[PDB]
Amino acid sequence: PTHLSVDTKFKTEGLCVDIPGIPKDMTYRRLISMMGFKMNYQVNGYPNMFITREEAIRHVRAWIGFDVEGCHGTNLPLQLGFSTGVNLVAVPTPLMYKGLPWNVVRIKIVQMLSDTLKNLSDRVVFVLWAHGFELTSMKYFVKIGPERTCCLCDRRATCFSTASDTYACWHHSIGFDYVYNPFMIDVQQWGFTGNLQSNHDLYCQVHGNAHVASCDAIMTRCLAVHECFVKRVDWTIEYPIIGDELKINAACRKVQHMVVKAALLADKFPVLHDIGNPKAIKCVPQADVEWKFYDAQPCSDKAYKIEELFYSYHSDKFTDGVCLFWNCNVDRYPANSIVCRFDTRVLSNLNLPGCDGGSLYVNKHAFHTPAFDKSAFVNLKQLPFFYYSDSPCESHGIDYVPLKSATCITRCNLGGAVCRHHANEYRLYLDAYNMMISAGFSLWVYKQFDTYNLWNTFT
Ligand SMILES: CN(C)c1ccncc1
Ligand SMILES: [Zn+2]
Ligand SMILES: [Zn+2]
Ligand SMILES: [Zn+2]
Repeated sequence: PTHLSVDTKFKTEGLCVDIPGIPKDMTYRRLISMMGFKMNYQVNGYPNMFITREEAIRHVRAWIGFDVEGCHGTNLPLQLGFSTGVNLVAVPTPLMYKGLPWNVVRIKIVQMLSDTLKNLSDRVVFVLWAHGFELTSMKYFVKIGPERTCCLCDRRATCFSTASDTYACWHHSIGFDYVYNPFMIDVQQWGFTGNLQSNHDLYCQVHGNAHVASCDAIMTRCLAVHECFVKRVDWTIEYPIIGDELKINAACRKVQHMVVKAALLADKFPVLHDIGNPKAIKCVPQADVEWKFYDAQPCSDKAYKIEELFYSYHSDKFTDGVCLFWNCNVDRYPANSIVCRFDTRVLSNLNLPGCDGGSLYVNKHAFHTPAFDKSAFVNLKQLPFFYYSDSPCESHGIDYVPLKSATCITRCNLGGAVCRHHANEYRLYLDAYNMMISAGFSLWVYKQFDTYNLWNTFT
């Protein structure tokens, strides 16, 4: 059971207003045929245009919410809305475009999907709240057939050109006019009571209904993300590497060790309360401090209430020493904290739009993160950049320009001249740090944190 059987039943109740008289008894096989597509008993990697919820979750980066609204059905113009915010008007003769024939509309569809998806995925998954017109409009911009490769590279083909009779992936499709072998899923098949807006609004107040097709497209994809990543969480699913994943993850581990090690040296806390991942390991294994772990899985819905994490009777006194919240999203951090909190607003190929202001961060695994809130950090301040090292000044074994920096906290800089080793290590650390910040991570610390207190660890 890898793909969705074409013989699976499709509930058509949601289609009977746009398609009156539709048979109650319906399979994907018959629905695809009714949409104007012929599959010809083809065993060539494309068994069904529709996919399972599990295959959709594996291809979340490909999700594009799609809705079609009747402007006035062969005689009337159609408003095509995408979760990218685009609205196109197709005539049969929040970006709003005036009515144009299908031959040009399809060129715009390929460009939009190629630019949105080339750095995210090898395919498109149209996320629907199917009522009829979206399904019957697909024959105007979609071509299907055997799985193919791009004419300019080894990636699978996602587009087709009637001008050249060739195929292309999202990276090589300039001037292409047809979406080739797209995938789709109808959220309405999952068993919901009531319309799209009533189900979406139960979990999200960020997406409104400005009564246009792209608003419905956005709501559909949001609802789909809520069902698959908020109320249902699967951390076993692995996602391909598409950017700086390994460098970001390595940088996170380097920054964590650096910051915690310096906080322990500067303020000598007798105890550290590590709150978060149940599989966490001591990030500063040589530190003197009493290390105490508290298990909390990543919150994917709302941020944890500090009252529930701490109270209800552990040192019991979290007020003693320091609290470490490394990607443990809480509503209001205590004043004695070291915090790393992912900023959901960050634009990147790893961070996809989420539910209720939250975002879906996809780096090896998928993590829906509650909306970033500046008020969570009222008892803390922003952690400034610094590099600290007590390692011996010794080159061992990359050309050089002398480093001068007030934030290179080393014996050699204390002594008036940064050595080659600490300058190389400083520049590597500054690069790792910048990578982590640009990925969306933000660092916060207790207000008494002062790097001036690190210089006296060189005596
Ligand atoms: C030396 N000094 C005043 C401090 C040491 C550690 N934390 C804060 C202040
Ligand atoms: Zn290509
Ligand atoms: Zn929403
Ligand atoms: Zn040095």
